[PDB]
Parts: sequence; structure tokens; C-alpha cells
Amino acid sequence: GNGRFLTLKPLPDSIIQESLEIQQGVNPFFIGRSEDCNCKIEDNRLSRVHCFIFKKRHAVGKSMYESPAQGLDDIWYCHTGTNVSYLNNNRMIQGTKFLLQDGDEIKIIWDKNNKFVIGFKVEINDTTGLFNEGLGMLQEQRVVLKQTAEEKDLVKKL
Repeated sequence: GNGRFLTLKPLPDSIIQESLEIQQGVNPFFIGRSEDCNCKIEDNRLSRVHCFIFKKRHAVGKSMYESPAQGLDDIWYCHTGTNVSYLNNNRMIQGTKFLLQDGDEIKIIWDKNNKFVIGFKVEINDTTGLFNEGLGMLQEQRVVLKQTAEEKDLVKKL
């Protein structure tokens, strides 16, 4: 783990076959058409801050012993593109936050007529104090969350 905590690899299933590497030091990782986005994807439909993956400290209870997930950090995928995105089987409109599990393929654009399909595979190599890495633990909860003024601020800087 030289620095790349998470690796987003736009796989062949995606119009673009490149590899993106999020660094533990980079939070949140911005994605879109304009390289400004830490992540780089050239999709005419994509936007400047098409979407970004943000990292937050996992909210847990009180550990009265020696156990993990005692306040570590989780990685949330935050879609900011008007073209909406799809992760596994969840919808994510511009202004949503989603939990990212190791080996998560996120599709940011799918066109039936234009045959435009995108999708990157999240591969976590380094765990920068992650409660797990992003795949959670026990009863997986894959639900789309709503973005707030806080997340909106992150994109303000990009």
C-alpha cells in the first residue's frame, strides 16, 4: 500500500478500459469528465463532478473489549452526475451517497439505444484504518443515501 487505498478499474464492460486508483490520502475521490475529478473517465455524457467516492468514519457503538469496526472508516460512493448511476442493483441520482463494498462495480452511465455502458470495479488493496474495507460485516445493507450540505461542500473544492 504505497498510497492507493482503493482501486477503481473501469473494466472492459465499460466503454473505457482504464484503471483508477484512490489514495488513502485522497478523500473524497472525485469522478467525472473534467480531470478535475480525481478519477478520470471520458464520457460525453459524464459531468465535471459526475460522481465522487467519499470516505467517512464508521459510526459504531462502544467496544467494551478488543474488536474491530470500533470507529474505523468506511468509503461511500457519492453520485453527482445528472445521468444517474447504478451500483450492483441500486439507483443513485446526482446527490446520493452509497456504501462501497470491496469488488464493487459501479455503472455511471447506461444507454440502451446508444449502447453506452460504463462501470468501474472497486478493488481495495490498502485499508487506511477501515472498519473492514467497505464490504461491511453481517447483514449487508445496500441502500442509497441522500447527499447533504456537508457532501455538497466536498464537491465545491473537487
